[PDB]
Amino acid sequence: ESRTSAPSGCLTVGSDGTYSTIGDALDALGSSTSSACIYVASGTYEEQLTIDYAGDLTLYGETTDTSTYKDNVVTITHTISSPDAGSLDKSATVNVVSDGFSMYNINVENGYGEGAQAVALVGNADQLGFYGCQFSGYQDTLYVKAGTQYYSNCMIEGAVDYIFGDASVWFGECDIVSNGAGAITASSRETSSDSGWYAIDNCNIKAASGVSLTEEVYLGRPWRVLARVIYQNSVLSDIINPKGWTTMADGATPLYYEYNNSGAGSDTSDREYETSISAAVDKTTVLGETWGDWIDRSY
Ligand SMILES: [Cl-]
Repeated sequence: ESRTSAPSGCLTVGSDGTYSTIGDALDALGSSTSSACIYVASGTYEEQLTIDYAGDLTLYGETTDTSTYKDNVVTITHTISSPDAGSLDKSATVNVVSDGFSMYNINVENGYGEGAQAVALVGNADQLGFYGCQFSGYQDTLYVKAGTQYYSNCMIEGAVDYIFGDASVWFGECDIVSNGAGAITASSRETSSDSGWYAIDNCNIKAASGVSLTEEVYLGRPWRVLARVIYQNSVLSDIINPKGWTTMADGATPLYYEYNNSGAGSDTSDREYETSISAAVDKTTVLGETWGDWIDRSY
């Protein structure tokens, strides 16, 4: 589908919309628990946002093709590092603390670059769905902090711990793009009672164009001692170090898995820190039995 005007009932943001900024449309929602939506027309929006709406909010970006992130024309950008902002969350260009939030075809970036942690988006709520979005940074790009989250046909770009936190999160058909040496995931799963996983499924892991990172990228390292991550049914380019995984938390006992991956970085013979698994995990394991209620199936 093309989405070139506001879907039914949505507030409009843009040069020729009701609101000039995304923040103004968010503010206009006020204190309601009704479901709502906002359509954002093409543009670069220099804004830092907290999504804390009480109801179920959907944020749609304009695009000629909703099925991909590649034609996105809406970018939300802001630049600050966590040392300057005061916390990881306060560094985020977009901070999602509203359950049931969905975002379609929007690009989110932190323009800080290499040198310190600078979050593009923090997901800190349950039943979060992201479809055809881009998330760009260097260190700590995508803070999957907590809650059940689903990313489909997204582009996640970074270098150092650029998917990190304790969300239970499923990445499907995403392009995961390294723009520097480092570990892709940094799960903070920390106790046995924590039922969370990161699952990277039918994804494509590769270098950013123009950057040579042969064997300089790790699938992950453990931010806390019980980090749990599986890469399955995915393509891994030659960026992946033969060891696969590296270290971080002292005394870590990570649960790190690979299943049915292909590509030049998919040879497992020299891996370290892995555990055997005989089948891929499913979304019921990662997100719970109710995932069919909130995930956009039609997408
Ligand atoms: Cl919190």
